[PDB]
Amino acid sequence: SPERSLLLKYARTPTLDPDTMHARLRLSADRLTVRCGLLGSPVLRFDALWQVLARDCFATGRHYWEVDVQEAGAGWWVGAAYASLRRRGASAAARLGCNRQSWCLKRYDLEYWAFHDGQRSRLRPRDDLDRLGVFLDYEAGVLAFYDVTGGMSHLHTFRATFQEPLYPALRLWEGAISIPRLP
Repeated sequence: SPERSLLLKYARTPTLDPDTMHARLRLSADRLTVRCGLLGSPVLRFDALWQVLARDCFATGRHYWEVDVQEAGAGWWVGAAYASLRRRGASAAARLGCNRQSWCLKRYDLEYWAFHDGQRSRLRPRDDLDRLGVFLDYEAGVLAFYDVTGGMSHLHTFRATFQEPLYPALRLWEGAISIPRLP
């Protein structure tokens, strides 16, 4: 894929931050796979939503990472958020994509959605997404998502002026999400 090769010129492999992740979640030893444990159970740590943030954030320039939702079952949220995203409670200020501070794509059962700050946008991908590609252009204010499987097909592009650095960000309903290692 020349387009995938083009994206991969900015490849990132964002390790996840275990200090942030909800107590019900578990992180693999390489900090690249997050999964729901059987058993649930703190200041930085999400109180009530099954969310986790990456360790590293992005303040400038272009970046590309991928997110693999093939073991993630019927529900997931994949996106990016400022560090200012609230961690306590399940209010909109804490939920990924429900506020000024974060953007995400979400799958609920058969449905796919793009979320940002009261803006909502339904997606109609051809087949269930297995692999997502997230392309961030900080200067251009562009946060683009691709169906990696299925030919780098474009899913949705957010446009904003980013005020703070962005962290790759997830929310789990079930199963596992992994960050693939990129070139």
